[PDB]
Amino acid sequence: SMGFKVKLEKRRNAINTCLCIGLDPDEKDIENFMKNEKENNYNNIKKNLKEKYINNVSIKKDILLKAPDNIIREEKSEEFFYFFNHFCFYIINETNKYALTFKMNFAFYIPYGSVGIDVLKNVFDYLYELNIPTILDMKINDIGNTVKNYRKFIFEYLKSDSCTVNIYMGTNMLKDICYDEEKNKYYSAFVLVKTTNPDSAIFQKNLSLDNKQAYVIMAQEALNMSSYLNLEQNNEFIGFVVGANSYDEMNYIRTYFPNCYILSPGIGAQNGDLHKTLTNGYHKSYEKILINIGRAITKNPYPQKAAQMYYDQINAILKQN
Amino acid sequence: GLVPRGSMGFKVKLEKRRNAINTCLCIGLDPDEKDIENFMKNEKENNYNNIKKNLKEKYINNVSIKKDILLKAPDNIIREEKSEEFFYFFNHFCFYIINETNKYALTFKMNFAFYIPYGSVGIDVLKNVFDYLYELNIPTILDMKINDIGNTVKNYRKFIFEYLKSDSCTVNIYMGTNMLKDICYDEEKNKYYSAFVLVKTTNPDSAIFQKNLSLDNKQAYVIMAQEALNMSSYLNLEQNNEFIGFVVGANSYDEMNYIRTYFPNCYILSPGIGAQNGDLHKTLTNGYHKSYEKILINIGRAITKNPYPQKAAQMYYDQINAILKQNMES
Ligand SMILES: O=c1[nH]c(=O)c2[nH+]cn([C@@H]3O[C@H](COP(=O)(O)O)[C@@H](O)[C@H]3O)c2[nH]1
Ligand SMILES: O=c1[nH]c(=O)c2[nH+]cn([C@@H]3O[C@H](COP(=O)(O)O)[C@@H](O)[C@H]3O)c2[nH]1
Repeated sequence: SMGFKVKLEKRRNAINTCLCIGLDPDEKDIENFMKNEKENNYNNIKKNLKEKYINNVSIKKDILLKAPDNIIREEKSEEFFYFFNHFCFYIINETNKYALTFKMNFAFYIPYGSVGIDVLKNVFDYLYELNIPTILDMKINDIGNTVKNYRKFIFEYLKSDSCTVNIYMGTNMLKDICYDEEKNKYYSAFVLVKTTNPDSAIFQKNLSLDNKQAYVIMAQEALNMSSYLNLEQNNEFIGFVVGANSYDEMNYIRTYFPNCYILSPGIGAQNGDLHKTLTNGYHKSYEKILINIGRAITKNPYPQKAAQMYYDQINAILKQN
Repeated sequence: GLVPRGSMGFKVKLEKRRNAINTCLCIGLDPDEKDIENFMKNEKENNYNNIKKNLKEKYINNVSIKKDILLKAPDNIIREEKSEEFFYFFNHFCFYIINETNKYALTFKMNFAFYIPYGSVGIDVLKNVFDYLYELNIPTILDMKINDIGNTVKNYRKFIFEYLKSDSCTVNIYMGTNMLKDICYDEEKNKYYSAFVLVKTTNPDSAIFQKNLSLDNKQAYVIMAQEALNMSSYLNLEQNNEFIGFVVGANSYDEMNYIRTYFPNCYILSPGIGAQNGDLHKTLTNGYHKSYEKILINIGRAITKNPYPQKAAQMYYDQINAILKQNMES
């Protein structure tokens, strides 16, 4: 209803941060949560059950509301579903007060087949109820007729606020991601611009047009497409993914597209330097520089304290600027 | 000297099937909501003729997900299993297309995008479709254009190659080629897998990065093709009977010619004929290789939206084969 641009601004006004918490649970995370809960008499699951919005998830709610002892004995074929969903609710419950947005990477929810997609749906439902801005990190790409299916999955079924998109095929795909002509609906996306992987230079920097490196050409074309679609007129936007370890490019992008929205993964697990990243990407409307932190929170044995410290650090750095 | 079903690299599986059926037709299975709806409507009007034929087929008993539901009488689904109706008709539409057309297919390509928009239910269908194709021993491609950093992309590898047991998938390597180490190789199991990387695509604005960006007067698509091959060599794929190949759009004649000229023995997958109207003779000729399986021609909607998909598939098979013969007798 309000539009992601407005959602982000309003939440930033309430919580005064740009922390984006990544929720990418792996098999080990789920297995560890199960083992740990069994050893501590299900303390975190019990807390989850006292939360109000658990009552508003779409998929197999009755299963999720059952006591763990009973799941294990009477609904054993749902055990993985139950512990996977409860791990997610546990992370969200422990950390949401510090989060401007949550980013869920689709790759983590698919490798078990359908079960993880039911978890992902419930996670999006839970975040929707909590009014927390969401990002689906799926790096979608295809021809127009095909990508409309991703638009439906992401923006209609999950009701995500935004997604990540790989526009190497071209920018016209965005017309079938960020806009629904039939319904007059508009949606936001972050396009891959400069990524964190060690060999990112190979195509993103080493290729060029008119003495500008590819990542610059790609950012400008994404903005051209945003203008064409009139997204910002409709309280939505196309933004850029710029790796937290990519200081020169972050500096270049913020200088040359002064009011762009940037999503920056790669701090914590991948060594990115938080001070340098946030400084090079800084904007006074700091929802425009989302700092994504995943494993440094989700693989930390004290996730609430980990989130708090990133919140506190970001806010100290934001203050300097 | 005989290898059993599932126990050989994709290079070998493709070669063997190409020797068997002598074509390069790749049938695309991309069912949309209209297709599923229309299938349900048509079956309801004809007392489920096609579903009952699906139910006769031996390997329907070998799929993993909800056989109890898939094997029910269709009027029982409608009356007694309302919440399973969409799952049942979606899955049966897919089995129907496969049963009707597989004898003409060198490979089936399933585009992930079509299986995800209803949430988990389409992933169950997708899993059953892959299980069914594996039982029939038909070469498979999961068209998902996956990309991420290595630690994340391993999850797609698990989904595609371990869960679905796909033979291959499509990959977008704009992030870098190092991601391929986590897709085409599993270091824990020492298993190798095949992929097609995006090189030149069919969308109208495909030149904007693929042709406009360059390094030293080589266009991006050429550099990306070369870097993919360099990674294949590093990973020893072809020594392990797997490969990294290229997606080159059916409509991209000049690029198809360059790629086949400069990488003579590469594997090419070519979508964009039929519903997207490329010139088949022109595409197949520019991409031709005497080992036909190196120039896969994908046809999806022109078969799956035809009311007689078996005959549509035979017609494309025959049309392709005639062009293959022209090249063989040139
Ligand atoms: O669009 C992207 N461009 C990037 O350069 C990049 N680097 C990491 N990732 C993804 O972000 C998350 C990183 O999470 P960690 O904090 O756990 O490393 C995970 O979800 C990763 O898949 C990227 N996504
Ligand atoms: O990797 C790709 N590069 C391309 O240039 C391209 N063009 C179309 N497609 C996909 O192929 C299928 C087209 O199916 P139709 O015969 O029904 O149009 C569908 O699955 C489309 O998503 C492409 N995939």
